[PDB]
Amino acid sequence: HHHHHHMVHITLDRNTANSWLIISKDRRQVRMGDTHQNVSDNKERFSNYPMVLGAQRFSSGKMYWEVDVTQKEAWDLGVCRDSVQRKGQFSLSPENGFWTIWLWQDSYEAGTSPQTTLHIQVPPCQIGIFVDYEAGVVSFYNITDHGSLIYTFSECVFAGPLRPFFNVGFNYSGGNAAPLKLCPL
Ligand SMILES: Cc1ccc(NC(=O)c2cccc(F)c2)cc1O
Repeated sequence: HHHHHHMVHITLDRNTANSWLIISKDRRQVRMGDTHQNVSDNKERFSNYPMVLGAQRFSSGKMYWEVDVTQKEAWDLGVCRDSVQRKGQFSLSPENGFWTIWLWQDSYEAGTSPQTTLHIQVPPCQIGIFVDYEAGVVSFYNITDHGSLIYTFSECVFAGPLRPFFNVGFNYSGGNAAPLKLCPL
């Protein structure tokens, strides 16, 4: 792909983070803590899952960023509406305002309803995410495999401003402690 020139500098929004997440000083890395991180509760924080939003809001244009997922067993990545539900149980689906892929139990899937199997021969260490607001497109790329396409959501109905979306996953296994990192341009 040739989307690299739409690169945007994404930072994480502490106020949206689940209370167990640890966001780095530069707001470019996040990992699951082993305990509550001593923050107050608020209506923005994801309560049920280890999720956080980027600070940036997009309502037009073309945007590209990359995320490092090295040595994680489980994660969700993509974009979501600014107005997604924060509290309680929900599924990641376009009907609920999410355009995401994930890793879980050694398989990769797109967050359609129901979920779609992905075909990845080279497990990615970094994921590229491209959003074309006007076209209604969200695409995912395997940076480890020379930028190969993973999945395209098309005919997207964003229905509001979009925010970068992240889930570091639980760490019940002791094998999923590694961070998500926003990679440099
Ligand atoms: C299911 C659910 C609903 C609501 C809340 N949190 C609050 O309403 C809240 C707002 C301001 C200060 C505060 F401490 C809490 C957490 C939840 O998990």
